[PDB]
Amino acid sequence: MNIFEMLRIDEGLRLKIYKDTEGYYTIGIGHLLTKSPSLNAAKSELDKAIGRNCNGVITKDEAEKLFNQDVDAAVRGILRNAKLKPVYDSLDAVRRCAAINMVFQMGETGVAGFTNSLRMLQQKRWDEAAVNLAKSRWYNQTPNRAKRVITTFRTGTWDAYKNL
Ligand SMILES: CCCc1ccccc1
Repeated sequence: MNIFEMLRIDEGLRLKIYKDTEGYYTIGIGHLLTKSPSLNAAKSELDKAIGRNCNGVITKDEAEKLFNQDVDAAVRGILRNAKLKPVYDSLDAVRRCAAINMVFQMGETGVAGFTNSLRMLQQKRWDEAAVNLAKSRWYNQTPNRAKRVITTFRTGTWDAYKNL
């Protein structure tokens, strides 16, 4: 398992514009297009992102290119953030994937506010971190995905993903 496989499981792959769990226009492997309720605005964002007139549909290659960019952006967001970088650098490789997954889903500023969990992770208090992480809108709104990511932080293994 690696971060691409993990997020491909969590986000799926859809080649036509769809609405994500929050009702926002998205495409590909969880590439958010816009939070605007306008499908036309989403199509404009899509065309800008891909560099051609897509009329709301892309190829698998194009989806994977956006996904490479989005993973890259999540990692860079972590490395540029003074609250996230030290915790990330303290983690092992599997747990770094759980970190990237959260930043991919919620964005860097969002995650950077998880202050108590960040501290417990930096301290390697894994069961405590897991308990704290579940006390969140995130866990309540996407509990199956949150449980996988939390298990990944708790154990430092891919046990929650290997069956998938
Ligand atoms: C709950 C914070 C998880 C995290 C995210 C980004 C970098 C390190 C740890």
